Amino acid sequence: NERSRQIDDILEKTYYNVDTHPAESLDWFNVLIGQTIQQLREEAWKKDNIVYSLNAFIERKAQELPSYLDSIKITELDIGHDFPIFSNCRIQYSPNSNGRKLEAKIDIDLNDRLAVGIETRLLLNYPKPLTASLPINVTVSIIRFQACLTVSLTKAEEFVPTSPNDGYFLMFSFAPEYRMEFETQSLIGARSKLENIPKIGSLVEYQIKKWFVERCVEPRFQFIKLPSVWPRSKNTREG
Amino acid sequence: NERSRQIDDILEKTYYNVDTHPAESLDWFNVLIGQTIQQLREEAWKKDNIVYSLNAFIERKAQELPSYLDSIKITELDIGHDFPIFSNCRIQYSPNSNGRKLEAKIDIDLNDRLAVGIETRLLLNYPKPLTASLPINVTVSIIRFQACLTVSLTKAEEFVPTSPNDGYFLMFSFAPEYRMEFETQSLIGARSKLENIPKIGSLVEYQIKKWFVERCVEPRFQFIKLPSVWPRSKNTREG
Ligand SMILES: CCCCCCCCCCCCCCCCCC(=O)OC[C@H](COP(=O)(O)O)OC(=O)CCCCCCCCCCCCCCCCC
Ligand SMILES: CCCCCCCCCCCCCCCCCC(=O)OC[C@H](COP(=O)(O)O)OC(=O)CCCCCCCCCCCCCCCCC
Repeated sequence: NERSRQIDDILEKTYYNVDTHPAESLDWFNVLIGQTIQQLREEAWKKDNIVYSLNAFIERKAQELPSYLDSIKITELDIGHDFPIFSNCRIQYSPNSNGRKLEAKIDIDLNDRLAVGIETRLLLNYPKPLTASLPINVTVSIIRFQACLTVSLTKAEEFVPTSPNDGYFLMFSFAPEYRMEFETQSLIGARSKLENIPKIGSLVEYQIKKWFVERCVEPRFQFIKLPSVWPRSKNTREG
Repeated sequence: NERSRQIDDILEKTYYNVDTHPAESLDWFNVLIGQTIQQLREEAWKKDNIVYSLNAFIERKAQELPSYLDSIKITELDIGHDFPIFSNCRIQYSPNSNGRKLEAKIDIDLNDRLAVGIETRLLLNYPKPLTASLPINVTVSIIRFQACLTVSLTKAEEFVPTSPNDGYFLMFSFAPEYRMEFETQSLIGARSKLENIPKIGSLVEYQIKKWFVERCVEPRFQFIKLPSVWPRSKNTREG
């Protein structure tokens, strides 16, 4: 009926005008997340675990591989050396729930080199039909990711899973107008003028953007189940 | 050896001086958490689930029940109508890891009434030994909780569980100098001058503080295992 009045209670009791209130810097979060990301990156063996799974993804998606190509395979992978900057955090009425729900809008900007080495073979018809050409390693890269991210912690039941719950979730999503800049080149440098190098670059860019839009871009949300932060002794540690 | 230099990389790349940098307001977080807390409170049946578990706790702790008491039992329970305000968020070198780890120090202030109704019986020796007196309902309350909270997201392995892992955790803890103000009274109001009403109040205050210090207060941390926020289709929803 009129939950929203209940909804304001929140705003009034947390000193958030929600219009007048200025945006907030979020820098401490940049730092904590940066710390976990550097931890994540310092496990060297991890990249192999990642490359294995990315090749699993490609195997599952093999039928979507263009006809001129015999095979694609990730051989090397760069996870970068820079961190994602979150900024400009605004609370707004989620657009649009008729004031039922509150969400945070956040700016995100990542300037780094993330790269994949891709061993590539062509599907030729000479001398025999269905001949796999000699391999050629192509490095494909992302060099900037800028986006806007709405976040909230809800119970769901207002949102239905697309392709195959009780509890509380982190709901997040990106506005469809995101910037994701790619860059493409041969591994060798004498191979740089080969015909299919940009073809590969654009394939990969396409797929990555498609994966992304299918999972995180409005009107699609990620719904990630949260644990209780209630103090329990089985979670107690010291040092 | 000198990871810390690796540690600075973070600070330099996230524009955090860590000394000069000012504290940050955190209000959006107050709002999101307030939203989940109001959601948590709008399930009416939930309080019964809570009271059941609190009576389970008391059953487990029954041997610690003072001699003059026959039995204690929670009958009613108030979860409050106000929200916890987080503020003043500083990033600091965790004290002290020799610069290895970074944590956030946060102020927290809750002004609310949280209450429990406790049906209480005395253990008497007249007429017979081990006689349970008539019951009396005592309401015990917390009316302010002010504390300082260090938080970080680590991998552990530097911290060992006290009383009965691989992955990444939310680590949080409170400084030992916390404010937790209690208040105590009879349910009826003609029963207000009964001898054992403050005795009960102080028992409950003691136990609650003890539970708290045993779980969240330095040098003890809560270590809560986090899920991957990596976009996977089994987590994708829409509306
Ligand atoms: C004076 C009475 C005040 C009212 C206290 C309850 C109302 C507020 C607390 C919310 C409901 C508490 C029970 C919810 C948890 C499910 C039941 C359960 O687990 O009990 C078994 C649990 C034992 O499980 P075990 O630890 O695994 O052995 O026992 C308790 O949790 C007893 C809790 C005593 C009352 C808590 C006092 C609340 C202090 C408020 C400030 C604390 C900040 C802590 C930070 C939280 C976020 C970081
Ligand atoms: C051009 C090449 C750029 C390099 C791309 C990888 C380097 C950065 C990504 C980090 C490592 C990626 C794999 C880690 C996940 C484990 C493997 C896996 O799950 O694959 C199976 C997974 C399929 O699992 P399913 O969704 O359950 O079917 O497939 C993928 O995840 C493919 C990912 C394509 C490459 C991602 C492009 C990175 C964009 C960076 C900005 C995206 C922001 C997203 C927000 C994150 C935090 C909120």
